Amino acid sequence: LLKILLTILIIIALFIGIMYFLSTRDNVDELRKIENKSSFVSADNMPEYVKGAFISMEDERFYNHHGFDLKGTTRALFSTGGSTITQQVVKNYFYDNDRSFTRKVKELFVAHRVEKQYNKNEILSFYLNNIYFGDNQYTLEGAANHYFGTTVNKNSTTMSHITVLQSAILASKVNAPSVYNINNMSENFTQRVSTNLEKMKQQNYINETQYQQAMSQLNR
Repeated sequence: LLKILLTILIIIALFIGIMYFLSTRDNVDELRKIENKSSFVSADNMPEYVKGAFISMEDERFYNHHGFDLKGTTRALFSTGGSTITQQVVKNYFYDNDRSFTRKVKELFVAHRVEKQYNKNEILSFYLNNIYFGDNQYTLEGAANHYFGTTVNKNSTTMSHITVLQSAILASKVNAPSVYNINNMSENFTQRVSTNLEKMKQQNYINETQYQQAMSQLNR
Protein backbone atom coordinates (compact mmCIF):
# COMPACT_ATOMS: atom_id res chain seq x y z
CA LEU A 1 0.00 0.00 0.00
CA LEU A 2 2.73 2.47 0.93
CA LYS A 3 4.05 1.71 -2.55
CA ILE A 4 0.82 2.34 -4.45
CA LEU A 5 0.73 5.97 -3.33
CA LEU A 6 4.41 6.02 -4.19
CA THR A 7 3.70 4.77 -7.69
CA ILE A 8 1.33 7.73 -7.91
CA LEU A 9 4.01 10.10 -6.68
CA ILE A 10 6.54 9.25 -9.37
CA ILE A 11 3.93 9.56 -12.10
CA ILE A 12 2.90 13.03 -10.97
CA ALA A 13 6.64 13.64 -10.82
CA LEU A 14 7.11 12.03 -14.21
CA PHE A 15 4.18 14.16 -15.35
CA ILE A 16 5.75 17.20 -13.69
CA GLY A 17 9.06 16.42 -15.37
CA ILE A 18 6.95 15.89 -18.48
CA MET A 19 5.44 19.28 -17.71
CA TYR A 20 8.81 21.01 -17.45
CA PHE A 21 10.27 19.68 -20.69
CA LEU A 22 7.23 21.01 -22.52
CA SER A 23 7.55 24.55 -21.20
CA THR A 24 10.94 24.67 -22.94
CA ARG A 25 10.27 26.57 -25.19
CA ASP A 26 8.43 28.99 -25.00
CA ASN A 27 11.60 30.98 -24.50
CA VAL A 28 11.97 34.46 -23.22
CA ASP A 29 13.44 36.78 -24.14
CA GLU A 30 10.84 36.45 -26.86
CA LEU A 31 9.12 38.48 -24.14
CA ARG A 32 11.29 41.45 -25.06
CA LYS A 33 9.52 41.60 -28.45
CA ILE A 34 6.81 43.54 -26.61
CA GLU A 35 9.03 46.59 -26.22
CA ASN A 36 8.90 47.32 -29.98
CA LYS A 37 5.18 47.93 -29.63
CA SER A 38 4.40 51.28 -31.22
CA SER A 39 2.78 52.62 -28.07
CA PHE A 40 5.03 50.84 -25.58
CA VAL A 41 5.59 52.67 -22.31
CA SER A 42 7.64 51.36 -19.36
CA ALA A 43 6.29 51.24 -15.81
CA ASP A 44 9.05 53.41 -14.35
CA ASN A 45 7.70 56.00 -16.76
CA MET A 46 4.20 55.85 -15.36
CA PRO A 47 2.60 57.40 -12.26
CA GLU A 48 2.66 55.35 -9.09
CA TYR A 49 -1.12 55.43 -8.91
CA VAL A 50 -1.17 53.79 -12.35
CA LYS A 51 1.33 51.21 -11.20
CA GLY A 52 -0.72 50.58 -8.04
CA ALA A 53 -4.08 50.57 -9.83
CA PHE A 54 -2.93 47.20 -11.15
CA ILE A 55 -0.69 45.93 -8.41
CA SER A 56 -3.38 46.41 -5.74
CA MET A 57 -6.20 44.65 -7.60
CA GLU A 58 -4.30 41.92 -9.50
CA ASP A 59 -1.07 41.17 -7.61
CA GLU A 60 -1.15 43.00 -4.29
CA ARG A 61 2.41 41.88 -3.37
CA PHE A 62 4.20 41.93 -6.71
CA TYR A 63 7.85 42.93 -6.06
CA ASN A 64 7.80 40.43 -3.18
CA HIS A 65 7.21 36.97 -4.68
CA HIS A 66 9.43 35.24 -7.23
CA GLY A 67 6.74 34.18 -9.72
CA PHE A 68 4.45 32.05 -7.54
CA ASP A 69 2.24 33.34 -4.72
CA LEU A 70 0.72 30.59 -2.61
CA LYS A 71 -1.69 32.72 -0.56
CA GLY A 72 -3.37 33.69 -3.83
CA THR A 73 -2.91 30.21 -5.25
CA THR A 74 -4.67 28.73 -2.23
CA ARG A 75 -7.48 31.25 -2.61
CA ALA A 76 -7.63 29.97 -6.19
CA LEU A 77 -7.51 26.45 -4.78
CA PHE A 78 -10.68 27.56 -3.00
CA SER A 79 -9.64 28.16 0.58
CA THR A 80 -11.88 31.10 -0.28
CA GLY A 81 -8.82 32.59 -8.49
CA GLY A 82 -5.73 34.78 -8.75
CA SER A 83 -2.78 34.71 -11.13
CA THR A 84 0.44 36.56 -10.41
CA ILE A 85 1.19 39.53 -12.62
CA THR A 86 4.08 37.28 -13.73
CA GLN A 87 1.87 34.32 -14.67
CA GLN A 88 -0.62 36.49 -16.50
CA VAL A 89 2.35 37.84 -18.49
CA VAL A 90 3.49 34.34 -19.42
CA LYS A 91 0.02 33.21 -20.34
CA ASN A 92 -0.89 36.35 -22.25
CA TYR A 93 2.18 36.18 -24.48
CA PHE A 94 2.40 32.39 -24.94
CA TYR A 95 -0.82 30.74 -23.71
CA ASP A 96 -3.25 33.49 -24.74
CA ASN A 97 -5.08 30.75 -26.62
CA ASP A 98 -5.45 27.63 -24.47
CA ARG A 99 -6.27 26.61 -20.90
CA SER A 100 -5.55 23.13 -19.56
CA PHE A 101 -4.12 21.68 -16.36
CA THR A 102 -1.16 20.64 -18.50
CA ARG A 103 -0.72 24.36 -19.23
CA LYS A 104 -1.33 26.06 -15.89
CA VAL A 105 1.38 23.84 -14.46
CA LYS A 106 4.03 24.53 -17.09
CA GLU A 107 2.92 28.15 -16.86
CA LEU A 108 4.50 27.96 -13.40
CA PHE A 109 7.66 26.61 -14.98
CA VAL A 110 7.84 29.45 -17.50
CA ALA A 111 6.95 32.30 -15.11
CA HIS A 112 9.84 31.05 -12.99
CA ARG A 113 12.23 31.65 -15.86
CA VAL A 114 10.99 35.21 -16.40
CA GLU A 115 11.54 36.06 -12.71
CA LYS A 116 14.95 34.49 -12.91
CA GLN A 117 15.86 36.50 -16.01
CA TYR A 118 14.03 39.84 -15.83
CA ASN A 119 13.45 42.33 -13.03
CA LYS A 120 10.15 43.44 -11.53
CA ASN A 121 9.84 46.68 -13.47
CA GLU A 122 10.68 44.95 -16.73
CA ILE A 123 8.15 42.19 -15.98
CA LEU A 124 5.34 44.57 -14.95
CA SER A 125 5.99 46.44 -18.22
CA PHE A 126 5.25 43.33 -20.25
CA TYR A 127 2.08 42.89 -18.20
CA LEU A 128 0.75 46.44 -18.55
CA ASN A 129 1.92 46.41 -22.21
CA ASN A 130 0.35 43.12 -23.42
CA ILE A 131 -3.18 42.93 -22.00
CA TYR A 132 -6.67 43.40 -23.37
CA PHE A 133 -8.79 46.39 -22.38
CA GLY A 134 -11.62 45.14 -24.54
CA ASP A 135 -11.45 47.42 -27.56
CA ASN A 136 -8.69 45.67 -29.47
CA GLN A 137 -6.46 47.52 -26.97
CA TYR A 138 -3.51 45.48 -25.71
CA THR A 139 -1.37 48.33 -24.38
CA LEU A 140 -2.20 50.52 -21.41
CA GLU A 141 -1.11 53.48 -23.51
CA GLY A 142 -3.28 52.47 -26.45
CA ALA A 143 -6.24 51.89 -24.12
CA ALA A 144 -5.75 55.12 -22.14
CA ASN A 145 -5.59 57.37 -25.19
CA HIS A 146 -8.35 55.34 -26.75
CA TYR A 147 -10.91 55.58 -23.96
CA PHE A 148 -10.02 58.90 -22.30
CA GLY A 149 -7.54 60.64 -24.58
CA THR A 150 -5.09 60.71 -21.68
CA THR A 151 -1.53 59.36 -21.34
CA VAL A 152 0.38 57.16 -18.88
CA ASN A 153 3.90 58.45 -19.56
CA LYS A 154 4.56 60.74 -16.59
CA ASN A 155 7.15 62.50 -18.76
CA SER A 156 4.38 63.33 -21.26
CA THR A 157 3.86 67.02 -22.10
CA THR A 158 1.71 66.95 -25.25
CA MET A 159 -1.20 64.78 -24.11
CA SER A 160 -2.98 65.30 -20.77
CA HIS A 161 -2.01 62.69 -18.17
CA ILE A 162 -4.31 59.96 -16.87
CA THR A 163 -6.50 60.57 -13.83
CA VAL A 164 -6.67 58.40 -10.73
CA LEU A 165 -10.21 57.26 -11.59
CA GLN A 166 -9.22 56.18 -15.09
CA SER A 167 -6.51 53.88 -13.75
CA ALA A 168 -9.00 51.84 -11.72
CA ILE A 169 -11.21 51.56 -14.78
CA LEU A 170 -8.44 50.17 -16.98
CA ALA A 171 -7.02 48.02 -14.21
CA SER A 172 -10.52 46.70 -13.56
CA LYS A 173 -11.30 45.81 -17.17
CA VAL A 174 -8.20 43.65 -17.60
CA ASN A 175 -9.91 40.77 -15.73
CA ALA A 176 -13.52 41.88 -15.90
CA PRO A 177 -16.16 39.72 -17.62
CA SER A 178 -16.16 40.10 -21.42
CA VAL A 179 -19.44 41.90 -20.71
CA TYR A 180 -18.01 44.83 -18.70
CA ASN A 181 -17.99 47.73 -21.16
CA ILE A 182 -15.73 50.71 -20.39
CA ASN A 183 -17.67 52.83 -22.88
CA ASN A 184 -20.85 52.07 -20.91
CA MET A 185 -20.13 50.73 -17.42
CA SER A 186 -22.60 48.59 -15.51
CA GLU A 187 -23.69 49.19 -11.90
CA ASN A 188 -21.92 45.86 -11.54
CA PHE A 189 -18.80 47.23 -13.23
CA THR A 190 -18.85 50.65 -11.56
CA GLN A 191 -18.82 48.78 -8.26
CA ARG A 192 -15.89 46.65 -9.43
CA VAL A 193 -13.69 49.66 -10.16
CA SER A 194 -14.66 50.85 -6.69
CA THR A 195 -13.46 47.70 -5.04
CA ASN A 196 -10.30 48.92 -6.70
CA LEU A 197 -10.11 52.56 -5.58
CA GLU A 198 -10.45 51.07 -2.09
CA LYS A 199 -7.50 48.70 -2.61
CA MET A 200 -5.26 51.61 -3.52
CA LYS A 201 -6.33 53.87 -0.67
CA GLN A 202 -5.93 50.89 1.59
CA GLN A 203 -2.51 50.09 0.10
CA ASN A 204 -1.53 53.75 0.17
CA TYR A 205 -1.13 54.22 -3.58
CA ILE A 206 -3.57 57.09 -3.23
CA ASN A 207 -4.66 59.51 -0.51
CA GLU A 208 -8.16 60.25 0.79
CA THR A 209 -8.37 63.46 -1.26
CA GLN A 210 -7.55 61.62 -4.48
CA TYR A 211 -9.75 58.71 -3.42
CA GLN A 212 -12.90 60.81 -2.95
CA GLN A 213 -12.00 62.53 -6.21
CA ALA A 214 -12.41 59.37 -8.25
CA MET A 215 -15.52 58.16 -6.40
CA SER A 216 -17.16 61.51 -6.96
CA GLN A 217 -16.02 61.21 -10.57
CA LEU A 218 -17.26 57.65 -10.79
CA ASN A 219 -20.60 58.84 -9.40
CA ARG A 220 -20.77 61.74 -11.85
